[PDB]
Amino acid sequence: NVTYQAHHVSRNKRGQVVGTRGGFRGCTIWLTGLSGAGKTTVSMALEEYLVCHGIPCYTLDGDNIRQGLNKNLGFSPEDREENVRRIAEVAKLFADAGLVCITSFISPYTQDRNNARQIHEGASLPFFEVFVDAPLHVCEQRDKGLYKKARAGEIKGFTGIDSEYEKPEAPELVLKTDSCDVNDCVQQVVELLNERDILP
Amino acid sequence: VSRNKRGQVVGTRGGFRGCTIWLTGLSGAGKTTVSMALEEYLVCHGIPCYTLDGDNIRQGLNKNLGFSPEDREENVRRIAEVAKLFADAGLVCITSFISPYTQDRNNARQIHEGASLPFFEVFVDAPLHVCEQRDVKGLYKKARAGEIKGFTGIDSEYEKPEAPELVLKTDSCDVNDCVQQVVELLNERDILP
Ligand SMILES: Nc1ncnc2c1ncn2[C@@H]1O[C@H](COP(=O)(O)OS(=O)(=O)O)[C@@H](O)[C@H]1O
Ligand SMILES: Nc1ncnc2c1ncn2[C@@H]1O[C@H](COP(=O)(O)OS(=O)(=O)O)[C@@H](O)[C@H]1O
Ligand SMILES: Nc1ncnc2c1ncn2[C@@H]1O[C@H](COP(=O)(O)OS(=O)(=O)O)[C@@H](O)[C@H]1O
Ligand SMILES: Nc1ncnc2c1ncn2[C@@H]1O[C@H](COP(=O)(O)OS(=O)(=O)O)[C@@H](O)[C@H]1O
Ligand SMILES: [Mg+2]
Repeated sequence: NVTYQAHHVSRNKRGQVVGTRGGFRGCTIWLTGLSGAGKTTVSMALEEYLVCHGIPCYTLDGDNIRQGLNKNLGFSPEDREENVRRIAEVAKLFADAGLVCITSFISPYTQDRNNARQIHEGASLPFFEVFVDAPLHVCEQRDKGLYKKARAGEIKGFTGIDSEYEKPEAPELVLKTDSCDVNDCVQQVVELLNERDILP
Repeated sequence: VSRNKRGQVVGTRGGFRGCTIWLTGLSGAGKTTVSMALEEYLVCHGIPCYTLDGDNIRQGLNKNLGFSPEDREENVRRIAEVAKLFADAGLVCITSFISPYTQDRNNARQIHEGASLPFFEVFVDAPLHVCEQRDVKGLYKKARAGEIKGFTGIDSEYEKPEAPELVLKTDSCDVNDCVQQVVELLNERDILP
């Protein structure tokens, strides 16, 4: 017996109030990829760039989320489904609020990344899937603690070893972090945000 | 990026004002009414905010929860964690959930205060008979007809706050009277200029 309550404030007014030299630019930048591939690195520099150009944003990192909102979830397929589902719902509120939301979660199931997109596109919010792509071995020698414990059978169902990572087929962007610079990665994301009319 | 750097790019006129106004009270007490009219004020005055309403949130993030003691605990736990992210992002976050249990509201507080973010517990306080009279959604009559079990105030409990930052007597005040009480507490804590 739950029935929806409408807001009094439109997106257009929100974009007037949040962003200086306004225009509503609420969206979500969804980073996806193996552990140690470069998602958090890339998302924190993107957040830095954005704040330095007067564009309000927040970063939701799986690791951070997973000690607060999702502290009660593990790494079974079903928990990762629910991990991703909740954060898709959270990110949708941030883009609806007027902010560029940046997420950095492994998010290893295509079905779940597509659901996250539909949550946004349904609500007429732009959703940018960015594949952060570093070869497994590169991600592994970058590690500290986890890959080692996982090869020893102390972390069961670890993405890339024991559990599969499902690659996006045709994302908005692929970031080759083994051959690409941190600033260069960030610039590519900005270039995308330029065309897609988020950054002036 | 630091909170200080956020407050110079988020605000329409500078200074970090991230915080959570947390409304608690009976069904029909006036939570949604106040929060949305409060959301209207803050926006028209150049202050970015966002309302998280228990009914809307239960359509999305919290759609896999019902009204058991434990589910109400999880409902409130999740939105407290979300509200601390909006706060930390520099927005004034307005939540309006029944949040019937004092243990869970104190937990939502601790979540915030342990991140050094302001938390204002606002008791929206109309007695049951008043809320029942209004019965805006037909829920009280349905509850008393035996069509809804464990309804707050009838077959489950509401636990009143012990040290709220603000009580609003919606039975003796009008919407705007109530909105202004809120703003003046916000003025007091340098959230609103
Ligand atoms: N272009 C790049 N992008 C991201 N990380 C890089 C890059 N080049 C080198 N690195 C290194 O790779 C590591 C990236 O790890 P994280 O950002 O922590 O990965 S994450 O995907 O699990 O979030 C950092 O230690 C960083 O110094
Ligand atoms: N079994 C595991 N698989 C992958 N990551 C794990 C596992 N156990 C712990 N972790 C830690 O959790 C982080 C990833 O969490 P998420 O991005 O939240 O995962 S996701 O698959 O559900 O999206 C990793 O970077 C790693 O530090
Ligand atoms: N001062 C007041 N503040 C808020 N609501 C009031 C006030 N006076 C009367 N009301 C009325 O009481 C009803 C409260 O219902 P809701 O706002 O929907 O309450 S809620 O707590 O269940 O969210 C509304 O129809 C509202 O117009
Ligand atoms: N058994 C019930 N008790 C109270 N509210 C209910 C119940 N069933 C449906 N509702 C509806 O759901 C709303 C309560 O949602 P919340 O604010 O999210 O409650 S809370 O107790 O878990 O915080 C009420 O406004 C009412 O519309
Ligand atoms: Mg309500």
